[PDB]
Amino acid sequence: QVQELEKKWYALQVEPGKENEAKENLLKVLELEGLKDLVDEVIVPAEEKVVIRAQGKEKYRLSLKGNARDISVLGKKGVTTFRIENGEVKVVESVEGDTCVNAPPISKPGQKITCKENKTEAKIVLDNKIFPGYILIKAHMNDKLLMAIEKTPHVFRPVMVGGKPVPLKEEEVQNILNQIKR
Repeated sequence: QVQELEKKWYALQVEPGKENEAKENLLKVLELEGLKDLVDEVIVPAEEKVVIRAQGKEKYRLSLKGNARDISVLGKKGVTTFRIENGEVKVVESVEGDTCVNAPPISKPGQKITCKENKTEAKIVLDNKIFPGYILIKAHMNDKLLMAIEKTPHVFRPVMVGGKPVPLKEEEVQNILNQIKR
């Protein structure tokens, strides 16, 4: 037991609706500012979902986590079937000429698979209904990290008392994470 220095959880107030962007911006800020060693985790307390569209129209909005589901939609030319399983999305089959059948599986918010020939698509998004305007970080808090957080594009500070970021116990994080699962 050496790097015993524990990182704690902190809640970051961020632009509502831009929580994923806030996370990706913070990740890049940490890289630039040389702060990655201080942070073990950055999580958006929101459920990951798969949005399936066909000809620019939403057909399904499903939980990314689940047993293993196939979904077929009618497109411009025919059927695209998408598979959602082990937290990934890929195409089983589509119309002739659709290269999306060989697209690597996607799993992170923002990613998408586009079947250009059939005009269907699967996109991974976050459902920020329960805890909008927040990301969570597990970190060693200090002055440089605090300041870097406040200068990250879609981030507006940690929850603080007297300028001191308020740590959340493991239990409370698990709790809110259990509310974005249930």
